[PDB]
This record gives sequence, structure tokens and C-alpha cells, in this order.
Amino acid sequence: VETGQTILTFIANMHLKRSVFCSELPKIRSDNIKKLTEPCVNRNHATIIIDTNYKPVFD
Amino acid sequence: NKLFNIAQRILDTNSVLLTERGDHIVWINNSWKFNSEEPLITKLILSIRHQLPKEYSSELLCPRKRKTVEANIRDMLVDSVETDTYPDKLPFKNGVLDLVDGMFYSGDDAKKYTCTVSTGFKFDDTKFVEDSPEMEELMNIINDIQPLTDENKKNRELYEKTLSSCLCGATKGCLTFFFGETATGKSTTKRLLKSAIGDLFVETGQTILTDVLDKGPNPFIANMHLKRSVFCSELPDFACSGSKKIRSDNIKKLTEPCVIGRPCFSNKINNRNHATIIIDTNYKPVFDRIDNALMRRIAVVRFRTHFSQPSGREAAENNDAYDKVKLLDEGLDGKIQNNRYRFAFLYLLVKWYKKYHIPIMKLYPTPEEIPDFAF
Amino acid sequence: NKLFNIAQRILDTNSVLLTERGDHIVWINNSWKFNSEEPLITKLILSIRHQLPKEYSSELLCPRKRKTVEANIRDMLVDSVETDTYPDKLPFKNGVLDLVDGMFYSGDDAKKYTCTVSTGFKFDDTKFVEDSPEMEELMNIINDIQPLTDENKKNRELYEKTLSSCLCGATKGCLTFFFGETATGKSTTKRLLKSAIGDLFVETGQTILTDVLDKGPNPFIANMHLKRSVFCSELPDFACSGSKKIRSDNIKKLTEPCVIGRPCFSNKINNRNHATIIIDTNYKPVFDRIDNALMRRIAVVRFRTHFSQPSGREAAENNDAYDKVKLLDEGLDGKIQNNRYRFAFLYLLVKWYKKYHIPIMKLYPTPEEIPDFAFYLKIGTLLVSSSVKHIPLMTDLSKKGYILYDNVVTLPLTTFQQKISKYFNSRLFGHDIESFINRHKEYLQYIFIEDI
DNA sequence: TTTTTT
Ligand SMILES: Nc1ncnc2c1ncn2[C@@H]1O[C@H](COP(=O)(O)OP(=O)(O)NP(=O)(O)O)[C@@H](O)[C@H]1O
Ligand SMILES: Nc1ncnc2c1ncn2[C@@H]1O[C@H](COP(=O)(O)OP(=O)(O)NP(=O)(O)O)[C@@H](O)[C@H]1O
Ligand SMILES: [Mg+2]
Ligand SMILES: [Mg+2]
Repeated sequence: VETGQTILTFIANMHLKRSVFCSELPKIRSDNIKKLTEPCVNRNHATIIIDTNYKPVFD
Repeated sequence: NKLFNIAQRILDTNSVLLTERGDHIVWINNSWKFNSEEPLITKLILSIRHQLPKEYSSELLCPRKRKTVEANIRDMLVDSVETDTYPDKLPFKNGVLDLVDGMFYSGDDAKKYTCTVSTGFKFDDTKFVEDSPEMEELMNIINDIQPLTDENKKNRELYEKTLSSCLCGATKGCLTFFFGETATGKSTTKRLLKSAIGDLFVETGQTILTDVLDKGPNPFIANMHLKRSVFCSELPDFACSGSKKIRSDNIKKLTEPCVIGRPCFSNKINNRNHATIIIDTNYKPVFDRIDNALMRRIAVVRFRTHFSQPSGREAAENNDAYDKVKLLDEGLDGKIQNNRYRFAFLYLLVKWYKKYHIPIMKLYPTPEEIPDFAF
Repeated sequence: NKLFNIAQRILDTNSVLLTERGDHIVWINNSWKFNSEEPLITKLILSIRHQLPKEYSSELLCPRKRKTVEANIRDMLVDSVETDTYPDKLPFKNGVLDLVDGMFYSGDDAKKYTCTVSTGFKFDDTKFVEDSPEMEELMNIINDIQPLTDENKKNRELYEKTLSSCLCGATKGCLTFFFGETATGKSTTKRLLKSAIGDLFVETGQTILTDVLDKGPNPFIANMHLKRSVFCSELPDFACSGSKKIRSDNIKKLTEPCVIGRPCFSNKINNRNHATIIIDTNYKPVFDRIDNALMRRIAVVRFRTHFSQPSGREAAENNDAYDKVKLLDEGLDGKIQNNRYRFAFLYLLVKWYKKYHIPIMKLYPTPEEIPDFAFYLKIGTLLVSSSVKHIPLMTDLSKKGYILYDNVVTLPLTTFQQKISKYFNSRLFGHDIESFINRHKEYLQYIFIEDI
């Protein structure tokens, strides 16, 4: 699954997928980061892989 | 048992098929059709009654038994066959026209290409020639909107390539902007396109570019399924106070082969993107995020001819945004509305397709036309 | 079998059709009717039972067997048809009135023009005459609201043209503003028009102007499908604070032949625009952005006759917003509501349509009425744009402050500011001048007319 | 269930 600047900054399009891709990180909303770790938010089965162009800055 | 054999015989003719989305497509009157709010399977059961044997035909006249046959058919349909896999076929209400050669297929020949959408009108091979005065009148209309001058050569070619892309059913990698001032012929071009392709043409609202799509039913997105041309007219002056500056993420989704959106009282959320998306603009677009991905997704076609009235002619000739000034035809919107140029603009589109989009179809961006992309 | 034969003879008469929007239109009582929540097909089956032989008519008295016939009918209707394609036909509840002629058609003659809308009242030829002693009173009313004088000559003609175009089932390219002070006759004109065309007249809200048209269910715009006259009322002085301006985005959208907007619990997002859109005003409208594409779609009709009570008459004869003052008629409002002038006004509209909108129907704008367009109108006659006709004249252009830059034509910002300060002050157009400078910003390719 | 509501 591909998704941009929505999950970091689609609940149905995250269920049972083994991988979720986010691109061009345009903060990163660390509260959202903590949410994707838990198995239940639907069930999380995805190695959420992010590709970046520049060094990211957290909140 | 007898109604089970009727359903099996109907299924043996491959006139009902199931799509991965969940549609039931029927083959009535030389055209594949699907509709979630119309008894299309029963319409086929009634029409197919002439091909079944004599004793099986009388049983199909009672409506109640036709729903029994329909239930049997819907239970038989477990598999799912891919549809609309031919990007160089033009579906009409009575056949399919090949865009590489000039051959038109009607009947079982057109059935091989599972074209579930259609133009909505029949193919009449009497005006699809080149001759007849409709073509001569139309060629004057087009040559005034986009003159054949050398400075317009690249613009005229981009104009031809974008319009001929509406014939090809496939995913298009660019979003074209029709830029011009008032009375430039953009809406005339759109209305000519609509009569040429008919039901393969849909107009959508502004929320497909400025508003987040994922919320509730979205008929403005669900109606673009398999359409080959989407027009979003009247781009507002976002470069002002109190406005929404399009959206750079929507363009990424609108270029993807799959678009998410569901109709009312329906669960089908996947739509296939086959449309050349053109936006009618008096102002060139601006975006919240200018990325590198956005660079190869936008093309601009500029209209620089003013169709003025005899009263306001002198002022028009002293305008920078106009290269030619012509005379407005009051009785021209009526001719387009009555579909007079339906099969002449269609021939022009077919010729442009044969010249440009075979054997490879692709649209290229023109980022050196937007002030924002200059930096 | 027997109920299948009945359904086939019903389709042989072509009394039920399927439209491109999925609606089943039926031909009952000399009119094409459609309704998404009414049993119109079974209504036709019961009504049409008299044209069937004896053995078939008796089986149509059972509601259960009329549903079987209806179910058979919907299965045989596979192809759509085009509807409402004749713009010069006025459909009534019992026929269609030709506008190019005075002919009225009722029967199979009116069936050819598949007009799915109608006024909703039966046409009366005994009142559609001319003499009609109510017509004298109607002439008295109309000649007061829009007097027949030399000063109110082009305004009276525009008034007649706008009201006549409400009979045409085609797309109108202009939006008309009924502008006047209080008690000038705008609502009387609206109520007279509503009485004459009936259900072809619809009253809509203010959202269709000042908000987006496609943000989910918007019944205020989906009710204008196939309507020939749309009225908006009382824009709340948009030039003042706490107001949302006209949003010229919708003005161009409302002119297009198709307007995007959907009703509740439906996916029909395309509506056909056949409407003359008229807005009653006490103040001139103000738009968010002024464009040449906006000045091409605006017309204004002025109302300048005051109908006052005897007490406050003298306070109205000294007002510059009124040209004439007349006694208010207290019983006039109730007479219009009773459709007393229903057919006299219709005869007037048909006569004016024959005078103005034949053979080509088109509404023209009046940019010289809106005060917001004055700046653009002045600039249109103040400047010449770029080049080509002026390169050989640059020898005489060395003086008068003209310089050379980028080898076409140039003018410094200070020079243009000083020059434009000499034609009109910045007291009212300072923001307008700044907006023009910003939009056309440094150098400015523009040449004065007097320097040519 | 969509709209209504958030
Ligand atoms: N080749 C032509 N010859 C004569 N009249 C034409 C021609 N092309 C267009 N017109 C007319 O010119 C008018 C303006 O065309 P239109 O399609 O509205 O352009 P437009 O740019 O979309 N208008 P706008 O929305 O203000 O930008 C219409 O009445 C057309 O019928
Ligand atoms: N020709 C006429 N002779 C006498 N009275 C008339 C005439 N025309 C209209 N009236 C009456 O004059 C009154 C005021 O007219 P009205 O239709 O309310 O204009 P108006 O512009 O809508 N008022 P306002 O909403 O404040 O702008 C009403 O009671 C009408 O019935
Ligand atoms: Mg236009
Ligand atoms: Mg009023």
C-alpha cells in the first residue's frame, strides 16, 4: 500500500497488509508513530517503510 | 430443474460475467452493460429467450420465474474475469471500433473485447469519412481556436495529442490544463469533445482536486470509473484571500491506476482510472506543495484567440492575451448541442490518434508553462 | 403469457420510456410525467386499459396483476431516449404550446416533443386571447413598474427580454440582477412570473452563489434541473462587513449547460441548466474577483417606481432613487396569488418572445451598470497593450517618459503610478490600482492611447 | 444507511 502525507501527518486500507509505504516526507507526529506500533488501533501486520529525501526532524 | 437448465444454457453463451469489483455485466444489443440499480440480468433473460429452444421460451414470459433464473445465474457466477484490457478500442452502442486500423466490429466480433462502457450512441458509417460539408465547417472551427501558425505549432500539437488521448482507454500520466481568457474556445472544445465520445465523458466537481476524498459516499469520484475523459471546469482564483490551493496529493492519487471512492448505497470502492483529466482555467494553477513528482504530472495548453462581437472588437485587438480576433457565431452552440459535428470531430480524433498515439501512448508534461515551477 | 401480451401492446404505444438518467417517464393525461417515489407505470397501466380489447382490460383491475405487467415493462425497456431537446416548446399539463407560432398541441402532436417538465396547470385558450379585460389591468401594472418613457427605454427592453427568456428551454448565458430600492415592484414581477409559468418556476437559496456547489447533498442546486426560471432574493449588502461576497466562481458555473450537484440519497451529479437566473436586490452586488469572464455574464434591470402609502408619499418624492411615486394598491398582492393574471401575462410573454428571441435566443450583458466593473471598463479604454504597431513610433516616444527595457515596451513603476494618479484618484481606486499593479507586475508593458 | 454530524 502507498500513502503520502496522510498517516504520518486509510484505516480500512491498512488491514492485513504485510507492508505499507509512505513517501517524500514533506513535523512527523510522534504520537502517530506510537500508534502504528500497537497491533490494534483493524490489525497491524505491515512493515511500514518510509523513504526520505532529507534528514527528518521529529517533534 | 427446468429453470436450472435455462440458467445453465444462458451461462453457456457467456452473456453474463462477474467483475473483480463485483459488477454483473450483461451482453444486450451488442454492448456490455452494468448497472447496480437496474434489473439488467432479467433484461438479458427476456431478450435471450429467442435463442433457447421452443419449450424453454414460454417459461421465461412469467416475471417470477425470471427472478428464479437470475438467482440461479448469480449462484453459478463464482469466477471473475478481467474487463477493459484493450486500450485501443472505442466502444459504441452497436460495436467496437479499432483505433489502430479503420475496422469496425459489430456482433460477436466486438464481444471479445470486454468493453463494459460505451459512448452511448450508435456508430453511423455515413459521416465517418473525411468528406461532406460538416468536416469543412468543423476544420474552420478548430483552425480558428488553434491556428496552424508556426508559433502555435508546438501548442497545436499538444492540443491534438491531448484530445486524441481521450480515445485511448488507459491510465494517463499527466493532468492537462486548458488555459485562456474569456471567449477563447475552451468550452467550445469541451462541448465538441462531449458530443464526440458521449458517455465516455464525465464532468466532476472541484472537490476531486481541493478536498480529501476519503469521507462517506463520493459520487463525484465513483462516476469517473472507466471514463476516458474527465473535465473539471472553472478553476477559481485561489491566488487571493480565502481559498484552497488545489492539492498536490490528489494529483498523485488521480494519476494512479486506482482511485478510491464509493457511490451511495454501494460498497464498490475501487475505480479504474482511464481518463484524460482536463481542467478549464482562466488562471494557471498553484499548489500547496511543489515537489519533483508534481513536475511530470502537469501540461498546459494555451488558447489565444478571441471570438468577440462587432461592438467590442477594437478593445480586444489591444490585448496582450490575444493573438487573433474573430467573429462570434451565435448559432454555433446550437449546432454542437444538436450533435452536428459528432462524427466529424470523431474522425479528426481518430486521425490524430493514428498519427500520435500508436503504437505507444504517453503524455509528456510541460512544466515550463507555470510561473510556480520556474524556481 | 396473457399478462406478457398486455405489456407488449403498452410498449407498442410508446407510452412509457426510459431516460438517460434512469427515470421512467409515462404519458398520462396528455403529459410526460416522471416521479421517483410514485407508481407511475402502474398508473399508466390502469389508465390505458380502455384502449385494450375486452379480454385484456378486465385483468388490469387487480393491483397484483398490474405489478406483473409493470415488471414485464421494465424488462423490455433496454435503450434510453433523449428528452427536452426542443427549446421553443412550452409544455403545459394538457399539451405543448409552440412559441414560434401561436399553435397549441394536445395529443400525439405534443407527444413528439418529449418534455418531461410542465407548468402544472391546464392551458385555457379562452383566456389566452388578447382583449381579456384583465389584460388592461395587467398593462396598467406593467406600465407602472417599467414606465414606457424615453429614459426607461433600454431598461424596459431588457426587462421584456429577460422575462421572455423564461419560456425558452435552452441554456442562458447571463445572470440578471433586478436592482431597485424598496417598494419598487420586483417581488410583484416575481409573483407575476410564478403565476404564469407555474412549476417551471423555482425559488432557490443563497448558497448557490456564495458557497461551493459540490460538497455532498445540495438540494438547493439539484432542484434547478430542467427548470426554466430560478430566483434568488435579497443578497445581504455584500459590500458591508460580516458578509460573504458573490464568489464569481459560481457565476461562471451557473452559466454552463451542466451544473454539478446531487440530491439526497442519489448519485445523479449532472443537472441540465435551462434557467434564467434572476436575483432581486436592494444593493449592487460585489464579487471576490473581477475578470473579463465575469463581466460577460452579468446584466442589471433597474426598478425606479415607488408604490407608497398616502402618508409617506412626500418623503418619497424627494428621494433620488425613485423616478415616479404612485399609490400602493393593497388588494393587488392577493389578486396575483389567485392567478387572476395567469394567462394575460403568459400572452405578454409569448408576444415579447416572438418580438425578441426569434430565431436566436441569447441574453447580452450590461457591464456599464455594475459599479465594480468601472475600473476594468476604464482601463479597457485607457491602455494599449504591447508592441508591433508601436516599434516604428518609438522615435517620437523618446520624450513623454517612455524608456526601453527588454526590447518590447516598458514603463517604470513610479512612472506608471504618477501617470495613473492623473486620471483618477486613489481615494476609491487605491486598492484597485494596487491590485492591477500587483497582477501586471519591474516593468509594465502598457502604452497610453494619447501617446500613439 | 445516508445524512448529519464532528
Ligand atoms: N471557431 C469559432 N467561430 C465562431 N464562434 C466561435 C468559435 N469557437 C467558439 N465560438 C463562440 O465563441 C463564444 C465563446 O466561446 P467559449 O467556448 O465560451 O470560450 P470560453 O473561453 O470557454 N468562454 P470563458 O468561460 O469566458 O473562457 C461561444 O459563443 C462560442 O460559440
Ligand atoms: N402597479 C402597481 N400599482 C400599485 N401597487 C403596486 C403595483 N405594483 C406593485 N404594487 C404593490 O406595491 C407594494 C410593494 O411592491 P413590492 O413587490 O413589494 O416591491 P419590492 O421591491 O419587492 N419591495 P422590497 O422587497 O422592499 O424591495 C406591494 O404591496 C405590491 O402589491
Ligand atoms: Mg467556459
Ligand atoms: Mg421583495
